[PDB]
Amino acid sequence: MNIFEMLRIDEGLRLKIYKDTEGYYTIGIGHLLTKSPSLNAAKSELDKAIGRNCNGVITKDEAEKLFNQDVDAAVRGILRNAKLKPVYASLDAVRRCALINMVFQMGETGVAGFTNSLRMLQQKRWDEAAVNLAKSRWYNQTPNRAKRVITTFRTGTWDAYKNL
Ligand SMILES: [Cl-]
Ligand SMILES: [Cl-]
Repeated sequence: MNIFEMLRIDEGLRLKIYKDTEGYYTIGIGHLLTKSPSLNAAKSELDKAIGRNCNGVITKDEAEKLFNQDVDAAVRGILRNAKLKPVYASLDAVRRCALINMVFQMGETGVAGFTNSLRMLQQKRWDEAAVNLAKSRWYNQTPNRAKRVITTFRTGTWDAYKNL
């Protein structure tokens, strides 16, 4: 299992513009287009992202290219983040993937605000970090996904994704 396979499971793949869990225009493998309520705004952003007139739809290759870009960006973003870098550096491989997953979903800014959880992961207090992570809007709004990521941080294994 790897970060791509993990996010592919959590985000799914849609070749046509769609609304994410928060109602925002997205496409491909969880690639957010805009928070704006306008579908045209979304269509515009899409064309600009792909470099062609797509009229709301892309190919699997295009979706995967966006995905490659997005994962790269999340990692690099973590590495540039003063608050995130040290946590990421302290974690083992599997757990680093859980952190990337969150940053992919909420942005570096959002993740950076889980201060207490972050310190717990740095101190390797797995069970405590897991309880803290769950006391969040994130957990209440997307519980199934949040549970998979939290189990990953808790165990350092891929069990939560095994059989999906
Ligand atoms: Cl809460
Ligand atoms: Cl969910």
